[PDB]
Amino acid sequence: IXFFEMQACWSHSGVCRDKSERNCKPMAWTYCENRNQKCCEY
Repeated sequence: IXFFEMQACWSHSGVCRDKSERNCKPMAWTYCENRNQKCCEY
């Protein structure tokens, strides 16, 4: 139900940075709670 079977950005070990960042490494199998923030590794 939705798109895929991703996990929580805080459930594993990630962070939510600004989508307009220049130094953000987007990680899969996980998403952010905000609709304007991406779940990056660090």
